[PDB]
Amino acid sequence: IEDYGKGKGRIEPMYIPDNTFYNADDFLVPPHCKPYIDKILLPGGLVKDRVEKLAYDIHRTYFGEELHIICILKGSRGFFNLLIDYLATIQKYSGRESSVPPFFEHYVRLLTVLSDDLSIFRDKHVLIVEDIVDTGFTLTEFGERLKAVGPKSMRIATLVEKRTDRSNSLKGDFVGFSIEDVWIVGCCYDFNEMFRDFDHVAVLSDAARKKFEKV
Amino acid sequence: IEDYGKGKGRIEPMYIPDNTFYNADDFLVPPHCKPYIDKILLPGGLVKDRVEKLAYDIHRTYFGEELHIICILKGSRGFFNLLIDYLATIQKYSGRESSVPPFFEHYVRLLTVLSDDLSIFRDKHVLIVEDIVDTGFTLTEFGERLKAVGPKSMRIATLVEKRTDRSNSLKGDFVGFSIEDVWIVGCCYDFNEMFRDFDHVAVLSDAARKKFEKV
Amino acid sequence: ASKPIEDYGKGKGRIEPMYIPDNTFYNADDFLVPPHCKPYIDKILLPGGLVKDRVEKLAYDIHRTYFGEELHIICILKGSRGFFNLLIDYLATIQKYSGRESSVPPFFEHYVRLQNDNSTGQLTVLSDDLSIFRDKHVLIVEDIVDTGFTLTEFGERLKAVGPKSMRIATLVEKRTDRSNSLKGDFVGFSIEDVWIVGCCYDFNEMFRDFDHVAVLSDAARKKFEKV
Amino acid sequence: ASKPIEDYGKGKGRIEPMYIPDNTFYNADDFLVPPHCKPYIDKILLPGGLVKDRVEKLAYDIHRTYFGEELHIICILKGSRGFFNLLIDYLATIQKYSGRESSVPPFFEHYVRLLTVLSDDLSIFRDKHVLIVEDIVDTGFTLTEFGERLKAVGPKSMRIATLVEKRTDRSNSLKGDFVGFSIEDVWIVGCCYDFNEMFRDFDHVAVLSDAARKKFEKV
Ligand SMILES: [Mg+2]
Ligand SMILES: [Mg+2]
Ligand SMILES: [Mg+2]
Ligand SMILES: [Mg+2]
Repeated sequence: IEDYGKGKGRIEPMYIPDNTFYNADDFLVPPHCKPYIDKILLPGGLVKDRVEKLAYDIHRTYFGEELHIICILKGSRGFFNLLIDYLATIQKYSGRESSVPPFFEHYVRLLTVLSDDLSIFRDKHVLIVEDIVDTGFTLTEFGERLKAVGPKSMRIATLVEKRTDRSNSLKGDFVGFSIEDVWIVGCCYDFNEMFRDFDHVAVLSDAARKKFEKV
Repeated sequence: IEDYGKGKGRIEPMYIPDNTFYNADDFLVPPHCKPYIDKILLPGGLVKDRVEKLAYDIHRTYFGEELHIICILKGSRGFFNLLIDYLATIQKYSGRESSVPPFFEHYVRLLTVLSDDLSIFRDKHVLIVEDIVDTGFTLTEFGERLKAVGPKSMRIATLVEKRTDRSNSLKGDFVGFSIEDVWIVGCCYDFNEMFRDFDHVAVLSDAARKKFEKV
Repeated sequence: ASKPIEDYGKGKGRIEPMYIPDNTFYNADDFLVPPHCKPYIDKILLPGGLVKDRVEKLAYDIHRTYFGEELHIICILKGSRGFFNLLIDYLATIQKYSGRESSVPPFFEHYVRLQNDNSTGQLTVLSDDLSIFRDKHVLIVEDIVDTGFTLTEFGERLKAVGPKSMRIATLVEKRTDRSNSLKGDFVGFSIEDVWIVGCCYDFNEMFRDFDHVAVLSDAARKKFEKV
Repeated sequence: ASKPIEDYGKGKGRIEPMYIPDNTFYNADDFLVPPHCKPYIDKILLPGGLVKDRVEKLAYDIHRTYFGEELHIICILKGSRGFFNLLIDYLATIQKYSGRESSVPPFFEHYVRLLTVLSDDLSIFRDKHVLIVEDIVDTGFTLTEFGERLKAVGPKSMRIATLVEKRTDRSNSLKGDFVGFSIEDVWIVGCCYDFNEMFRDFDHVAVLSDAARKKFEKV
């Protein structure tokens, strides 16, 4: 447990090079975000393929063992959801017997994290999932409380990871992608509560930003 | 608006005749649910079929106006999740333009509802979502809390509604199926956080029952 | 001489399919039906999601029986399309998640082709050099077996090449008058003798793209027969 | 007869495909590769996902330009299966959710075998809107020869859809009307592209490696 937020021996996320993108012209963008998204960074399909592997990583990892996954509610809604879909199916086609469910959901809200009694995790596998840890002070503060109950393990799954130079530098043990620190909307990422329903993790327009700033 | 929980406009739910099931055995049931299930009320594929249908109906009812769907947390993941998927997709292939997102998502846990600072829905169109609605000591209570902010619309969308001998029991506006008063697990349907990940909705067993505690 | 391929279209040792009781039907108004079919579809036999859930299981069975060895599946063109498609998708996916070792792919696809009011039931299955099925496990996928003529005929034709085992998978079997008929090895539903359409079932090239297996209505028969 | 029928193979007034710069690949590693393909796939060109996403946009495109008018889609055997099938799936759906009624199915499928195309009577097509489907137009023969045949029956139009399009030197060829990607001249396999009937079932479009090549025929 001392290793947390460090990614001790993770498999490195897929590297997405600086200034690399796709034209939205090339996809079916829904009319409403239509005029706001100029560049796609992660296509919805790429995300799903990558996430499929992630699940597999995780499945082979806690196989034959109770896994307690936690959704930091709001933003983790897409990934976590993809994730649970894949584990479920994976274990179903597995053919390796296991008399336990692929995982156990749990929900929490936020900035500090807000949860019920954590006594439930004493001596258990704890997988906390997020869309991204842009700070991890909140992850560190919650991780603290998590420690006290003596859970069996505690890891972090994160969709994205920004190579920045401004933070508290916490890292997941299961990362989908490693990206240019740029602004991203879509795929549950949002501006001002906007773009969550777009399928592609897009780069935020100077235009999206205006309209979605004020008038 | 005075019609909440009343089911006034409502198109009638897919009606499932009494004592009608399918054997689990001719389905692919993940090893950790094998000893447990025997009869299947609803194949997840039948339920994705119905829900696609409700999505449409809903899409048809709020086209071009903002929609705020509140997900009563924990028990409504399945349904809620399957719903925005469609909602959004339908919006995309409609080619009939709208400057508005398919929906705005919101989460409320908690047998009272553990709120949020719901003033925001001051004239919005709100659809509350539930997996099933057996009673009303909450659905009716939160409905009143809402009512006070003069939201522009109030409707409930429920996956299931058991045919019952009760009264003043809420009715949905967008209802999935009408099933008899039976004990069902799976497809998010619970039993001590049990059978959630199972695809379909199963009638449970004394068996499934027995095993599930500390005895 | 090649070894003789034992039972074939017997149905020897198979697992019986989902049994669908007579007069069991869902109502079209309860699902989303597209406009081109709307006016003609009232009763639904098998809701397309139901048949996915069902073929998921068939594929599981198919996997367990040929896993680890080459499996060559033949798609009888036009009809067997949807069913076949659903099947290789599951097939390869299961293969992919099994985390259970194999140096051979899920399958190798193959395609072939082929009475009514005045003619003859001599739909003769046509294909290339069959010689490629020698010592191979072959699986013939049909959307339904209705005369067994064409499959008995092809059957003979394939037995001459000495394939290693030769089975048949069909989406539905109709409960109807007969004996002296081919029975599939892997089959999804047992249904009563009613005229179906949709989900790749057709009425004079119609309905294939409808997503559920429905019953043919008098209006469909009318609107779409020979004028 | 506006927006002709003599432009076939020209790809005139098309919408240029998605452009995939040279030397752009993903690591196989970052994907879940099936055991049987594991040692042969080192690099990925087009992740099966990116493919569905492109095809979704092709499906819409094809929809808009044929709405309410019968479309006949000819799939070219073995090779164009995956792509063909992603197409008609999206087509069916997009029409199901359109709210713009057509009184006609979203398509009529037909299949052809193979290099000459192996058709049956093409009479079925007189007056028809015909869309032809390929994983790729390798060279011009097959199509041109076939287009000649088709044109003999006078379709209402004949267009080509192709998934991939290669940047090549030999250009005196067919250009597609609806094409997925523009790629580098590299040897690919997966997502219905095979190497001697190998890797059709793989999910992604991979580059043909030497091991797999060295291993799948001439030893
Ligand atoms: Mg977060
Ligand atoms: Mg609930
Ligand atoms: Mg047939
Ligand atoms: Mg081809």
